[PDB]
Amino acid sequence: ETPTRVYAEIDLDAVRANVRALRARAPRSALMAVVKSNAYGHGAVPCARAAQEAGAAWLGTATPEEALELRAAGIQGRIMCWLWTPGGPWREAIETDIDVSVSGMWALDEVRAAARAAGRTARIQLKADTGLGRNGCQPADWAELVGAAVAAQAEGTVQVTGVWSHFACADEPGHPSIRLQLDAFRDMLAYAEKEGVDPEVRHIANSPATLTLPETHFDLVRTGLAVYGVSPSPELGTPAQLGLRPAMTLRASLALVKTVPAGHGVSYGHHYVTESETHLALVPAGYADGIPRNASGRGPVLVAGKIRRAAGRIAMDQFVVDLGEDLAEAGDEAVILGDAERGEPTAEDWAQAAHTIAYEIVTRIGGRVPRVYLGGLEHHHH
Amino acid sequence: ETPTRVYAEIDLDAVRANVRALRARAPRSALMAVVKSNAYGHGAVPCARAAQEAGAAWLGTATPEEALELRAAGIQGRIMCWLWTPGGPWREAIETDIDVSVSGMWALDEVRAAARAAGRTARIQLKADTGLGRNGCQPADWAELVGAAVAAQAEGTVQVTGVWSHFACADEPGHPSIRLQLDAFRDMLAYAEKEGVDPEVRHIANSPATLTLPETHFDLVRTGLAVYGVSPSPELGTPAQLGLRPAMTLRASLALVKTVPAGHGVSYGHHYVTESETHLALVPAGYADGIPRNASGRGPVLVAGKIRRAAGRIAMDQFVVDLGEDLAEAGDEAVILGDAERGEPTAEDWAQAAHTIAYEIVTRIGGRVPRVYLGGLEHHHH
Ligand SMILES: *Cc1c(COP(=O)(O)O)cnc(C)c1O
Ligand SMILES: *Cc1c(COP(=O)(O)O)cnc(C)c1O
Repeated sequence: ETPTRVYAEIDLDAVRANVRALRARAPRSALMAVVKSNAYGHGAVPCARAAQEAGAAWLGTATPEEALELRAAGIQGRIMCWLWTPGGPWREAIETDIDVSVSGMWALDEVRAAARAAGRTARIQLKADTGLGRNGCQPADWAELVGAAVAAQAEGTVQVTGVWSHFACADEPGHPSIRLQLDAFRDMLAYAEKEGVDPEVRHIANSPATLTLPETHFDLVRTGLAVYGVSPSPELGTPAQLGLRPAMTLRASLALVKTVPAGHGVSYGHHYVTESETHLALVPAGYADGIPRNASGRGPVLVAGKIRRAAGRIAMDQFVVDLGEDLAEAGDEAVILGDAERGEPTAEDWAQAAHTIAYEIVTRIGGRVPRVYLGGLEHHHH
Repeated sequence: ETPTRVYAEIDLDAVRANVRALRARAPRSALMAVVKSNAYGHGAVPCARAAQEAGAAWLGTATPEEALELRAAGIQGRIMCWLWTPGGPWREAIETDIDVSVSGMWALDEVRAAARAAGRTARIQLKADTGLGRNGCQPADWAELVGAAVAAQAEGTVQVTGVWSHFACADEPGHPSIRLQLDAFRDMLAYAEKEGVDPEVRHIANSPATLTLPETHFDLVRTGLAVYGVSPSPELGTPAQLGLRPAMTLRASLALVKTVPAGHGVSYGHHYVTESETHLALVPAGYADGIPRNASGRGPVLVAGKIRRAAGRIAMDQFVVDLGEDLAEAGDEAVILGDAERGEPTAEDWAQAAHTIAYEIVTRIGGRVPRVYLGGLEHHHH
């Protein structure tokens, strides 16, 4: 009933509260909850269901499989996926009524042929590369793509339901690239409208833009991270300041507590040495579980009413902590990350420790780690 | 039938060849194939089956669940797990005939009580903390533990089948700690034997020790990493020099190829800027898939017959590469890691790029990534 090694407790109520907090931030726009990568490590279906119930009108995933998984779980409503490769399940996605993004001619031709076999009109969204340089259509190819799209629409094969883009530095407030991208978007959106595209939705904002630039809202805001109670960056503030509540709490049970003499080496490479006769504790969770190895010696953990730092190298499935004089016993609970409001270490605390960003921390929590759900409605977790 | 985004191809024949290569390294000792953490990211059951067939007499996992999963898949033979927490499935493991490690009195008492309910004798192995400072019994507590064990044996509740330890710096050839640990092991092993313990197996070596110190072989060698064709460290040499063959090859299909002008920013933070009008390619695999974000700008990838470096920041599910003048098209295959013998980038190549160790690279490949099996016997993959 309760994992005895390490587990992730997901508060579905924090999720519902967050999308409401976020919906109030962009009152004029609709909210798309991005649940890609297993809902950033929190569990795709349960979180998708919870977000929807709290007001999310759109669901967004990266791959078709992720979107199809949502459908197979009986989730209804608008869903969109944008990461496609030649040969993907165009037919299956069209038949399940999922909005697919198009960034190249190759994509448009595969969806057109698939809409035929399916015998239905595919809802496509044109992505413009306004400067990120990742996916999307470059300005110099936009004209051609927009034309091919309105033509495919005429043939009744597809129907352009949206025009969108994505920011590269929205998490860095006041970055010059932000404005440059927004203008490029406006100008590219305009050209599409004049040439014949009448989209249902116009969107470009992610979590950081949604929280900072209301001029980026438009018809839809694509919020991923903020929905799970984690702030895109310390620059924007803490989840507390943003009015967000962390949904994930990673817990582990101590596997051992013992006394060691001064001068004793701890873990691989012996990068840590006891300063005196002290009590060492073994946390049974390592990098294969999602604890970044790069956080060796820095990672914060709450054990015996005090924050402890990872003693030495973090291993594949465990790492040790120095309890100093304090005492604890095997089976005692240790909190690796949770709510700063409860005096626990947080996702950002670990991002700093591992020299990375909070995004990677929560998302990289291993499948080996069981998830336990609280809050939301009973049928949300299944 | 074939993943169109990103997938891991596991050569089961490389696995069989490796355990044979390794068995020849320690002719006098028995080989335990460590398949913990989903066989270091290669797939626990298929790899466990293959290794066994090639000569592995023992199977080793960290958690009871991992070991129980092996049993539930019909795998027969000796299995051992060492990472336990109070409340674990002692009974279930005893009933499935799995050797459990004991490092504290608390563990001994839980197994004794469980052997009663089970109505059988539990095969336990005493772990000595010879200097690693992780799990195991500290020298100052050894006497007491050994006594409690021989007493529990008398009561017919348990049966000490082994005495073992683990190295902290065996991957660093000529490290002083290695010898110090080996001597501590010999002396601790002796005391156990005199006091009444007659073990089936005596072991302390991991992959690096097995390949370097034949005096650490004893009755059993616990080889994990080397079994998958990856070398514990560049110091020990390359898989080629060690006579090992890499079992994993990570492949991805290009999702887009487009032309961008000079001075264009690429990915989040705009940490990369095109030097000239060039061709950018989008690799649909990111850190949520196991591509370390810390390898941003350094990660090697084979595309269009040439090694390319990750252009800018690596995202959650994708990253871009600069093809310069070369040309490729969506759907073209890119190799992220494979066999250095085939001119492909390797696990170590990525460890360097991400400032980590090859161990973390293969093990952290996401569950989102499908595994495809080749070689071995047809029933191996199921
Ligand atoms: C992941 C993603 C989002 C959501 O970003 P957050 O910063 O997590 O809110 C939005 N749009 C696209 C294209 C994405 O890939
Ligand atoms: C993982 C592990 C091994 C195997 O180590 P490799 O270096 O991968 O061969 C051996 N013993 C213990 C206790 C382990 O945890």
